[PDB]
Amino acid sequence: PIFLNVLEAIEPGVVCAGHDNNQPDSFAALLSSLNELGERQLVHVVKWAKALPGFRNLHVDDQMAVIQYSWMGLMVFAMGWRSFTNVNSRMLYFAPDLVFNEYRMHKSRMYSQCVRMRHLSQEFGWLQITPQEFLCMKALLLFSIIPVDGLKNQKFFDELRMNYIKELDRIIACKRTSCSRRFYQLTKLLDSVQPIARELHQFTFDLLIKSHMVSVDFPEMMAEIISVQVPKILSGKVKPIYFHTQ
Ligand SMILES: CC[C@]1(O)CC[C@H]2[C@@H]3CCC4=CC(=O)CCC4=C3C=C[C@@]21CC
Repeated sequence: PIFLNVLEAIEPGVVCAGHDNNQPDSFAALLSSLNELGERQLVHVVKWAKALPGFRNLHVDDQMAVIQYSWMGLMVFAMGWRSFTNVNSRMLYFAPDLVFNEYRMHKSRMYSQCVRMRHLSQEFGWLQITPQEFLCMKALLLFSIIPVDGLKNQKFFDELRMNYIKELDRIIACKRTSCSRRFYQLTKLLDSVQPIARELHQFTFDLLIKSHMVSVDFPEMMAEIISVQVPKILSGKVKPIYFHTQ
């Protein structure tokens, strides 16, 4: 299984937020630790993406673009998996040093968004998602959001996305109507990530705009992305690719 061998080999290790778990929880400190973790994760998502099979087939500009547009969804999806494996989805395992209990969901003022993320985490349990299905789904998620008017070289992208869908189907058939109900389940789960990412895009965008006054810090790399790429998505210029009607 050359494909799966590669996916495990390139999977990022643990990433820490650097949070002070000794301080009392507060809005500014929690959101500032999440933003720092987001910057750290982004660095890892780029190295991970660039090591994926066939990634260099994409035009150089298209490579960074798909990474910037899918960053949020990719973070949420992997965070949902970590929460599942580490705490059976009972809390949101953003990092070993930044685990959100219900009190933190509330103090971060991201309660409703955390509910949606924890629900996603529970679905890894309900559907009995295997670590290999998770790896394949997460790679495909990178190729699931594009400009309405297309990429610099859309044909290379369409071929790469087609191959990752086929690999997902393959890992399925290896042990299998059954396959079909399974492919249906996994594609529905992939789609469900998009609305969650859209809520988080709205939330981080609104926070960036008022960040001067709510004392929340945004590292340079993302503030760039949040003010330049995220608005393209929120204004409908860049849209997710759904398997099913929405
Ligand atoms: C105020 C936190 C916030 O801006 C809002 C939503 C946050 C997302 C939520 C999803 C996520 C999952 C992770 O495993 C790492 C960090 C991570 C974020 C960091 C900062 C963000 C996005 C850049």
